[PDB]
Amino acid sequence: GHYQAEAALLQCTADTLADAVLITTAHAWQHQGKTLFISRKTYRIDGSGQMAITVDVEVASDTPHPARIGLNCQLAQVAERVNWLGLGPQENYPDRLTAACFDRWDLPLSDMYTPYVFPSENGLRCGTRELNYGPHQWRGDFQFNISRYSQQQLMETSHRHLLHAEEGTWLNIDGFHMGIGGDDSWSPSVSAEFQLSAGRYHYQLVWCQK
Amino acid sequence: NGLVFADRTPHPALTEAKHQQQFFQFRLSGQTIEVTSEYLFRHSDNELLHWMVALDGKPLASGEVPLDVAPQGKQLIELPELPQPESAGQLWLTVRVVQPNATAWSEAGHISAWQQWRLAENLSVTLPAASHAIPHLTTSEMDFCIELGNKRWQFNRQSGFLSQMWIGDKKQLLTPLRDQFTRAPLDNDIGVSEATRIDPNAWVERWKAAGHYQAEAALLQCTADTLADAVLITTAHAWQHQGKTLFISRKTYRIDGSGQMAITVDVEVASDTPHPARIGLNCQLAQVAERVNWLGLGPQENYPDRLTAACFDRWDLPLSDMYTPYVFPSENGLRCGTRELNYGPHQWRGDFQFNISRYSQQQLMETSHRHLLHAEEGTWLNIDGFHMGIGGDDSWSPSVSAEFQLSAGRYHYQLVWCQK
Ligand code: NA
Ligand code: NA
Ligand code: NA
Repeated sequence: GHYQAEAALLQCTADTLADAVLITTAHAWQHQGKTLFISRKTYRIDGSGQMAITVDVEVASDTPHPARIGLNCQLAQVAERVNWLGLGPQENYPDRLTAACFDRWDLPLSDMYTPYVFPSENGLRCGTRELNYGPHQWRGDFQFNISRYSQQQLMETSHRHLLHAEEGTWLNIDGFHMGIGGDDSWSPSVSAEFQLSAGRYHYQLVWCQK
Repeated sequence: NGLVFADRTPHPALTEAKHQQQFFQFRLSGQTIEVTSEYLFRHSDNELLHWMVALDGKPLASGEVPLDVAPQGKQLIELPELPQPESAGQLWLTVRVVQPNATAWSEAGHISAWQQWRLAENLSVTLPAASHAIPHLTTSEMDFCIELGNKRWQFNRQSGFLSQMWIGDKKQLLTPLRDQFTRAPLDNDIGVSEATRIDPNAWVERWKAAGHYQAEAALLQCTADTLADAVLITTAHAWQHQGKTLFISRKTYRIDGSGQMAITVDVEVASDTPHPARIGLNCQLAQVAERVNWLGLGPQENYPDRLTAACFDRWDLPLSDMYTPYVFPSENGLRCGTRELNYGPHQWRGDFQFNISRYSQQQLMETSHRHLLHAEEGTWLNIDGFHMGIGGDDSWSPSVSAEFQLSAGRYHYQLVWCQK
């Protein structure tokens, strides 16, 4: 039920602090009575404009290990360049990143999409500490991909030429992302060390305007 | 260098050896347990399999099946339909091979083999009924204090640490709750290094040279905030040696109306400092209690690279059984994969490793022989989010495998401290 599980709100509170507003949330993703995931978050918005997002996820030990643990959203902005401090310049995944180098990379948005003839998840960059897109900056220690194509359109479309740019920009920021595998392509080939099997996961992000 | 002490009392390592050298191998597929014999000549004619399913330590179902396996052969055992759990949590299957009859070498009832698997887990979604009580923050120049009934929490604003806790008029701490990144070095940490002939490559010497044992905590931040139903303390410390920042620890402490203190810890480890022996907290508790009760791996001492023999269950031992009397004293008695710990009035919950004893890490590292150790006032508690492997491939060069070194750079753990 991973693709169809719906978020159920458990808690959503706000507190005013000395120099910040704290939003605390908790969600459960359920499928036919079974709780697959729990997400607990705090968002701390301080007097300097920065929003600190803290995320703690629980994954049911008996559910198949998830493909990723992260956030996504469709940004209204369509910008020309993507600038990041992380691994690159090319697409890299946790079990395929040795060739990537850590540095300051700046590419046109189109290079952040890999035109695989059969469309899929693509264009991830790992080990990223800073991401810049238009007025937005995200900081932390994350994997990201960024394109005009939603994960939904990608999984519903069977040929790259049938893809259409969506309004704005789809951003996927992952704390964790499963390996891609490839020892073969007819049986699961992602190695145990690259499967998201730890049960509890923590990542944190700072979102601000630069 | 023995698996047993000179008087033939076992070291903890002996049980790891016993488990790994088992003559029966197990796989689980759905309801089916597959048992494989590693005997070459004998049939399993003195063996029965005991199985037990427990929910976070509470027995749900159990049974017996006689083993009937040819040498190098296999046997399939179909578990019956299990009654579904009544509450949230993780179901665990434990199997044990038992010898019903005495032999020339063993007593009737001898356990020769065991194995555990996680079964269904049902995650807790139902929020606890919101307590009516609200804690109160008392702010002064030197302290943040939180009160709730007979309970009081004191945070020193000069140091940044929980320096004291009161239940009634009784102090609960002899030493402030502080981060700890070192251990009393094991024989494997030391190797052939000596005061008169330093081995710069040994773990203990890298830790010493980097200033791990002499690092001083510098307070970066200490703030307090009142929420609707809780008090929130935020701290940040930098551990430094000779102007070099080794570790940074950022914490929040959330105390609510139920008197539960939620501690969140986030640690940065400088990439060019030798990987630390542990990432945890420690304090000297005022209480000395008779029993230690925990839900986690046990019953014996187990470390991250030596815990395959340990089983997840509910364990209850006298305090003295939580100290391993190695003739050369070192870090000892750790239990890993622990979700709940109980000692006197205290309970800690989370996902941690711990040791608990009357000896500080400082005394263990300064004392060369076990008979020279003295019980200190109260009880020393080390609770680790992370602990380095112990190694042992040899004892004269670094031998902790890369996957058991604390090299991730950033670490997160979380604990809830409450009164039982
Ligand atoms: Na597709
Ligand atoms: Na038998
Ligand atoms: Na010692």
